[PDB]
Amino acid sequence: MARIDPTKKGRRNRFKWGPASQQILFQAYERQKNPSKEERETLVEECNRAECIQRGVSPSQAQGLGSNLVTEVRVYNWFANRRKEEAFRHKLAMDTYKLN
Repeated sequence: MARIDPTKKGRRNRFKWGPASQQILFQAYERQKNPSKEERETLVEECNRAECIQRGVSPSQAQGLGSNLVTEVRVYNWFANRRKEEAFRHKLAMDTYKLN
């Protein structure tokens, strides 16, 4: 009984970002720090491109990644990590370790 059922989302295991993908995330940070539109929408594409290459998946089906599909909510998540990585510690101010 009880069962494991999805909460919402967070750090899914099957999902990875990826090496090139880290570069992608950083080179979003290069441009824009308040994720407005094109930026992010771009970012998902940019990323999907970089991810599909790791699998030799067709560009016109880069989302075929499937298992590790960089959907919007993932990118939304990472920026919403970064600003929370502030917000937590920004409120506590005694919690440099144990995840700011």
